Amino acid sequence: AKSRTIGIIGAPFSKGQPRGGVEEGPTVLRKAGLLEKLKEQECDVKDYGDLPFADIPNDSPFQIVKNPRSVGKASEQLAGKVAEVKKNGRISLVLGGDHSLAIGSISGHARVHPDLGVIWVDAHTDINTPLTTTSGNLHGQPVSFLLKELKGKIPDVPGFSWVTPCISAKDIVYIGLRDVDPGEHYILKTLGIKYFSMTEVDRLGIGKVMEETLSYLLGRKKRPIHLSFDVDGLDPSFTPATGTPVVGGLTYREGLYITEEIYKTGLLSGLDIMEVNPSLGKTPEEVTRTVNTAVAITLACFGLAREGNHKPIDYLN
Amino acid sequence: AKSRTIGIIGAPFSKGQPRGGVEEGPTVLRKAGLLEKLKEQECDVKDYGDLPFADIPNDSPFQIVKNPRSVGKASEQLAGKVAEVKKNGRISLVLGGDHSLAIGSISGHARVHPDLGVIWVDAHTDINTPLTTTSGNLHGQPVSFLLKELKGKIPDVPGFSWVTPCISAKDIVYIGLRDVDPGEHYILKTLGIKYFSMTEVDRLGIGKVMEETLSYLLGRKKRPIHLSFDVDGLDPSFTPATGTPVVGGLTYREGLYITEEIYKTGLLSGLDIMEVNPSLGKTPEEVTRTVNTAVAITLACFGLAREGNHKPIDYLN
Amino acid sequence: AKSRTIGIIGAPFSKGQPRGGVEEGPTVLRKAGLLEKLKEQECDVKDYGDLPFADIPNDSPFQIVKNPRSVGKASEQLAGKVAEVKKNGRISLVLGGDHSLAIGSISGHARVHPDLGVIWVDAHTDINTPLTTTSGNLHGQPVSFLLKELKGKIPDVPGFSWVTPCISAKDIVYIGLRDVDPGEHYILKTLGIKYFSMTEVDRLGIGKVMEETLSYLLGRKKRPIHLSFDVDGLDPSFTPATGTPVVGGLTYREGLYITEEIYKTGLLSGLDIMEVNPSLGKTPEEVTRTVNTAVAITLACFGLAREGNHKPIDYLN
Ligand SMILES: O=C(O)C1(CN2C[C@H](CN3CCC(CCS(=O)(=O)c4ccc(F)cc4)CC3)[C@@H](c3cccc(F)c3)C2)CCCC1
Ligand SMILES: O=C(O)C1(CN2C[C@H](CN3CCC(CCS(=O)(=O)c4ccc(F)cc4)CC3)[C@@H](c3cccc(F)c3)C2)CCCC1
Ligand SMILES: O=C(O)C1(CN2C[C@H](CN3CCC(CCS(=O)(=O)c4ccc(F)cc4)CC3)[C@@H](c3cccc(F)c3)C2)CCCC1
Ligand SMILES: [Mn+2]
Ligand SMILES: [Mn+2]
Ligand SMILES: [Mn+2]
Ligand SMILES: [Mn+2]
Ligand SMILES: [Mn+2]
Ligand SMILES: [Mn+2]
Repeated sequence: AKSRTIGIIGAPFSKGQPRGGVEEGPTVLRKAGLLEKLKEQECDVKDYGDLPFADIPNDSPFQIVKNPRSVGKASEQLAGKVAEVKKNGRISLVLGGDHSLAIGSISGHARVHPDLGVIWVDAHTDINTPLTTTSGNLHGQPVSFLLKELKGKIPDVPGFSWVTPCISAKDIVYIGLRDVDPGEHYILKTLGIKYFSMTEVDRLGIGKVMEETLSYLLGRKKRPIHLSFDVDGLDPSFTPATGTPVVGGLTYREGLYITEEIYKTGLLSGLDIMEVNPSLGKTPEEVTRTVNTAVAITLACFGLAREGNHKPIDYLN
Repeated sequence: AKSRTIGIIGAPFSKGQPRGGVEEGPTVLRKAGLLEKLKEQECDVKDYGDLPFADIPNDSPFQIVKNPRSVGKASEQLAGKVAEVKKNGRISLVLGGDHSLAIGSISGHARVHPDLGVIWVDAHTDINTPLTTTSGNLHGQPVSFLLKELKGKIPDVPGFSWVTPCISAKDIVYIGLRDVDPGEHYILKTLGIKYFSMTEVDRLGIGKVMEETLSYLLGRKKRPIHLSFDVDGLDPSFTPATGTPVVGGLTYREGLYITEEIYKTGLLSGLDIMEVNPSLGKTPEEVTRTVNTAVAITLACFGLAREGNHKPIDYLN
Repeated sequence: AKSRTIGIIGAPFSKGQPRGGVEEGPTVLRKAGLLEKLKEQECDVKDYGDLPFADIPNDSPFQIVKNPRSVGKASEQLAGKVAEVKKNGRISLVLGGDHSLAIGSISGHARVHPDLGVIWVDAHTDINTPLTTTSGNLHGQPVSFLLKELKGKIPDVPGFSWVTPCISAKDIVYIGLRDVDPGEHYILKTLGIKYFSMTEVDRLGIGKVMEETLSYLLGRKKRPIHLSFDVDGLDPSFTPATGTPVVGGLTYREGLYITEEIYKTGLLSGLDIMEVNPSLGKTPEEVTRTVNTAVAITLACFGLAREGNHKPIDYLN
């Protein structure tokens, strides 16, 4: 099946944020048995390995924006890799690494399918511009670089001249929001982006959130879907080993519902599994808990259903 | 009152599964004061005691199916006892013991009430046949022995000759499914059984789940309800002292919501409280958490309401 | 804005209940940065300080009712301070303290705004009379002293002659009930008070619960809202440092949802944050979790939103 044909890209990159260890995300996700578990689920899985992100020593800040040439290059190289996987007729599965890699993931995916819709699962909007940012971390800015409506608001940042905005504000849905910067909230409301913060999930229930998200993106016409999943989207009781955890997040069941509903569309075309940082567990079990939840979210993206699964064979004879 | 008139049956049996200690379930539920608490809730309680299960020597497996004669005999004795309690106009309350016992519990109940409707609360379907099973554990096959649609599809297993299928595929509703084998999923779809897996619970909310469940079974006219409750139906954060725990289960709130709604119909006729394993707590608190939850569940089946309860007197006088 | 104009009142009182330490509630809430966080959120914060509760020796019990004179005087003092805060055009914010103080807080609020409607967030109804109580603790009786319908059912208790019932049975909505005494349940049902016990919250979801509460209180016409928040309304996994924790409570997310919806009406006029007991946390982390949750609850009442907030300036300019 097209929805079960995968191209794995490891992107061990941490310089979009300050905490070391997120670069081990591809390693810990593979060691958890992701490839084997995917193959046991009737998936055709090709592993493109981990991208080498050669050191860029001498990468001074652009204003408060840290490591820009390193972040820019990593995303530029990932865009080329994602485009190759997309050309090979596979669902690009990016194992991060920090969320700044979404710049490259979505840009690369958009080169092959320019009509893609984005579902962004995260505690954060990640829509700061290099000028609205207060943390100066590029993993909090990927969405600003990608939006057509923000053209003329993105300054000339070293390492990013290759970027052209590919998604319109109307082609993205956020799910999970609970830690939005003032500057980010201004952008979000002014651009009229469709979002379901934790308030909307509490109000509507995840059932209605998915119904509305999939109608908003696919109601006009069936188009490819890019799911960009930041593990901090789930509550820290499920994915504690992450850089910026925020209280009162999506439950384990809610994360599974999102991905089960996205799978069922048969339109998943690109997936990012980001922000798993195995050096940030408070204990060894918090790390295994984080990686297992990330694996479980991923398997549901490729067909694993809680109601059960069977092959097209007669089990009674 | 009929809905508060009970016959307690201890069923200290474990040989339907490989983990020892589930036979101690009737002991710890009794120790927690289940009987006294029910009597304090205006219930008429008659205790039929704990069934003696004789150790069957040379109980050789049937193909990969472990302990067949032991599981078949325990269910045979339990069917006779449930039928006796049912004949005395009481709600049979089986304290397990592993879920293979539901063969005896439901068969016995159907001998007095053949028009009964089953509600199965569990992470599992337990509908494997001796031929579709992969674990070979009989606590994962009771539904197959009971279904009229699977007559001719169940082999002649030693100890099960007394079994007569007593329920149709249309007479059962599952709630809480999240760990269903491919053969079980195939049976579940091909027979068109009604189920609310964790996916349906997330989509609908337990309110709509219970509305639809009760309308599906009762819509035609009032009929007896058999609730077969496996504590692993609830999330391991509420019932960790169980043999087969599965992540992402029904919350403590949802478990209470199911049972409070069933009580309200006034049609509860048979109840199974299964799979409590006090030797499977990682800490003594995990055992008490499990036992207290299983008691709360049972109390709600017989009238205990979170909004409160009052004796029919004037409290303001 | 008026919905962001606050009058802080500390109420270090514990004699409404038998567990020491709840008088330290205004201290830890202050130490947590409450005032500073409200100011950061564009709030006009005036601190009216901590009320002085003078010791009353030889305060013999009325029948089984403990410390009556102490409770009576504390509420009497609070009523005058809340009435003063209300006349100065500010939302009253009472930092508790045990819930008996609600007598004082609501009576004082009603002196300036008689048409007020109450939303009572708690696991308990706190509607026992001095005659129906079984514990003898006045923190479980505030609602009965405030109700016009129970006028004639409240005996003459030492310290309470100043009390005039200011609310009808129709002007109050309960949210979170799950430990109601038989006497309270009789009161709740006979007076026909509107309530959302955990059962109703499970049935409908917090979204519908809030739509239902507000339509019931504000339907007829716009009126001032008094939110009396007992931290034990939320589950003990979120607010463990409380005197009367009850399992299966409101989630952290439901807590925030209730308060975000109350803020949006723009009609909040009185608030009580009660039963924070920093001496009851099993660990230092259990105290900080209860405190941080209580602080988060308070900020949402004054406009802190999970989708984000921004100032009326152009962030892109
Ligand atoms: O642009 C970005 O970088 C992002 C947006 N961030 C938001 C952050 C503000 N935000 C306030 C609330 C805080 C409390 C969260 S909590 O859930 O109460 C908690 C507390 C302690 C704990 F151990 C665990 C959890 C968490 C931090 C803010 C920032 C962070 C750091 C320097 C700074 F000047 C500005 C910008 C997008 C990409 C990542 C972050
Ligand atoms: O028929 C049966 O026996 C039943 C059905 N199936 C289920 C089981 C497959 N099933 C996958 C998911 C596993 C749980 C994953 S987890 O939730 O992440 C987890 C992990 C570790 C932990 F400590 C706690 C929780 C539990 C195992 C399958 C089986 C079990 C054993 C031998 C075997 F060859 C085949 C049988 C019906 C009655 C009971 C079981
Ligand atoms: O009026 C009042 O004072 C209030 C009403 N209370 C109710 C209390 C009965 N109530 C039953 C359910 C119990 C089980 C709760 S549990 O979640 O299972 C639990 C168990 C153990 C644990 F460590 C923590 C939590 C907790 C106690 C009852 C009482 C308390 C004390 C003497 C007495 F004779 C009668 C009156 C209103 C204001 C506060 C209390
Ligand atoms: Mn994030
Ligand atoms: Mn992110
Ligand atoms: Mn079972
Ligand atoms: Mn089970
Ligand atoms: Mn209270
Ligand atoms: Mn309370």
